[PDB]
Amino acid sequence: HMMIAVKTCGKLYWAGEYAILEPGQLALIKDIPIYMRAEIAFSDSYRIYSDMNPDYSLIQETIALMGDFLAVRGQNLRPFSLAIYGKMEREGKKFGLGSSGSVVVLVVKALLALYNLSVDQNLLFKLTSAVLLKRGDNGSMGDLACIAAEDLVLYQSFDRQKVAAWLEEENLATVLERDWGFSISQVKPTLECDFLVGWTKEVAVSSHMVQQIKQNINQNFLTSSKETVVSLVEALEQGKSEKIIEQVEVASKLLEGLSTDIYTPLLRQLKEASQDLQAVAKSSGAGGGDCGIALSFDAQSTKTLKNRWADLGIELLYQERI
Repeated sequence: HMMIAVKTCGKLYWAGEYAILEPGQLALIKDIPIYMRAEIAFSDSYRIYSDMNPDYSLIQETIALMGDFLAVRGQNLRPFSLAIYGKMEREGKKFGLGSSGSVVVLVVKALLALYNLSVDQNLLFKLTSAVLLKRGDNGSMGDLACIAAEDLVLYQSFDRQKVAAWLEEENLATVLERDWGFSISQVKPTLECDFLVGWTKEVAVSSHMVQQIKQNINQNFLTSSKETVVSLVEALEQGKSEKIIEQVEVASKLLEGLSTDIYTPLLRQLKEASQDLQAVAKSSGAGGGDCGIALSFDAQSTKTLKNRWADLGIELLYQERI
C-alpha cells in the first residue's frame, strides 16, 4: 500500500522569446531543477491534497483528458488520490518558472505511472499540450517541451490553432497519431561555465502589455531571431565562449527592439552588471520582470557578477555548472 511519487521541473528561455509564437520558429529553453512533486494512489473516492493551491480547474481538466486517453488505451479511470507539493508549489507563481505548465505535466506523469504507462517525450508533450489547447491557450508550448524533456532543448513550435481545431473535430486517438509539426531536441554545450538565474522580484508583463509587444513582431525580427538561435546553438555545441557571448547579446538587443517593456529598470541593471566581465546576461521570458539569466566563463567573472547582483538587490535564484 505504497503511493507513487513523481516530480516536474521548471524552465527558463535562453533565446527565441516571442518569435517562437510563430509556427516553425525556434527557441532555446533551459530546464531548472526546482521541482514540483506529487504522490498518487488509488482510493475509495477522488481527492486532491495539500499538506494540512495550483489552478484547480487545470488539474481537473488534465485528469479528464487523461481519462479519455486511458479509455483509448483500454483502461478505466477509477477513484484515486493526488497530493501536490514541493518548492515549486510552496510559493505559487513568484519566480516565473512555468508553474502552470509544470502542474499539467505533473498530473499526466502521475496518472500514466499509476496505470503502468511510460510514454516518450513527444507523446508526453502531446498529452500535456492537448489540455492547454482544449483550454483555448495559444502560447508556443515551449515550456512544456522543456519540462517534458528535462534538458536544455531546441524547440521548433507548431500551429496551435490547427491542432486545437483537430481536438474539437477528431477523437483524441486520431489527433495523437497525426503529425503536429513540432520538434524537440536536446542541446549539449561543450564548454564548462556557470549558469546563474537572477530574480528581480518584479511582476512580469500582463496581458495588455503582452499583446502590444507581439503586435510589434515583424519579419526582420523572426528571421534574425531564428538565425540567432541557430548561431547560439552552434556556438554552444562548438564551445566558442566568445561566440556564445555575442549571440546572447544579439538576442538581447533583438528583444529591446521589439518593445522597451520587456526590459525594466532592474532587468537592465541585471544585464549591465555583466559589463567588462567574461560573462553575459539577459532577460528571460515574457519579460517585464521575473528572472534574468547569465553565463559566466571564469571563476572571477562569476564571483563579481554575484556580488554586483546582490548589491543591486537581485536575488540569486539558481546556479549550475553547465
